[PDB]
Amino acid sequence: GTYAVAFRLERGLVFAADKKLQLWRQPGERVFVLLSAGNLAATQAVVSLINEHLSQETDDEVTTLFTAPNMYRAARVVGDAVREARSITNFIFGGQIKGERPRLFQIYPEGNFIEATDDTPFFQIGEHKYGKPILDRVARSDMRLGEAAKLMLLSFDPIDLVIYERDTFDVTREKRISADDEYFRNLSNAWSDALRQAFSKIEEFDV
Amino acid sequence: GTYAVAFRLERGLVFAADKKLQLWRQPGERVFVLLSAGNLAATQAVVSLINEHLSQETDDEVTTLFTAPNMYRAARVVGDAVREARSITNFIFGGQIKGERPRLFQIYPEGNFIEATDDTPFFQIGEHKYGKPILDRVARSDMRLGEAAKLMLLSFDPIDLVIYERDTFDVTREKRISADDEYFRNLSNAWSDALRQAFSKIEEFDV
Ligand code: NA
Ligand code: NA
Repeated sequence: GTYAVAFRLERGLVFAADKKLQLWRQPGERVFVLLSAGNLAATQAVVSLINEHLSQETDDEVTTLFTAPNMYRAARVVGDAVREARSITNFIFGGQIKGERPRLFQIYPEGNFIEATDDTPFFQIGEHKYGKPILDRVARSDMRLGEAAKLMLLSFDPIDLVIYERDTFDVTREKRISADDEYFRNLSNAWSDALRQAFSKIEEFDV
Repeated sequence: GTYAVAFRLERGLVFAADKKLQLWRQPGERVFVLLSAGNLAATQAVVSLINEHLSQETDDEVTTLFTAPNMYRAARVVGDAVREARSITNFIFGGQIKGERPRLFQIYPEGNFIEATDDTPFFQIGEHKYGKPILDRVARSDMRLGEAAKLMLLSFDPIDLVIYERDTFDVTREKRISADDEYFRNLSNAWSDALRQAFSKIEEFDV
């Protein structure tokens, strides 16, 4: 049982999962992040299929993550791996390729996918989609990368956190957040206090 | 797929479910509410077993809802019906019997149960336990019955709502809340606005 979440914003992408977060990169050219909610076998099978084609593909017509000209094509690669791993839950796949905006996708068991938009700028995967009502109401596509990360982190209620900045083509802001992290506890405590105050205000309204 | 929730407070009990809410009453003596999250067959089987003993029991030693001297005994009756309906998800059962405080229970598939306390004053049932993180942070046992109802209603994000006032032994405050209810939409809109403001405040805090 795992939970993972990702946000597409104007300033880039943010990924979080409580391994369940996988990274591919060609410096200055392309970056990809895959989040998994499935069991260990399912995750390893999909990753191994992706890496098999990166490491051993003889046919140059077969698209890999490193030959895909755009993120829609890169998403199809992952979808093929997801569909093909069934012969042995959803995934989240995002990133950026040079000459195109950062893009984010949710991939279903059969390899079909939907893309994140400004209207629906985030995806959740896992058995329980923790804090979906809060994310629906508060998440906005013009948020700073740090804001979005804080909002995502509050929905985890272990945590590997990646912030990807637009047009950098590298993942440097990588972070493991523990349950013993005092910063994360102060944020969570403040959120509880803010929720109680928010409810106290809206108590004004009837039925 | 159903969701139901109930709160035990100083001033009484509140029940809500999106039939999935069942009522028994002897005026001035005892009141009982059962919430179901299961399919229609499972709910009807448990209710029919309860009613069978109320309507046809020949053995006076067999405890029914109307002979139970206290709510712990009443909970065991429901637990017996829940366990026995397996030979054809959790339930929530609460109420009050004369001479005792209002009490609230969560009943598991095998008929065993746990009781609500001031520390843990609510239960949720259903496939997805919507808004559990909000309820955990905001719910308090000293809330007014209307406050608790508003908090519960916001977690539904169809809705049959019962408020039971302590020592009355009747259910008069009964209400069906629609998705087209303009009061409920104003409360939900205000909650969204309050959540965004609450998040804006706590953005101050780092990682
Ligand atoms: Na805005
Ligand atoms: Na209080």
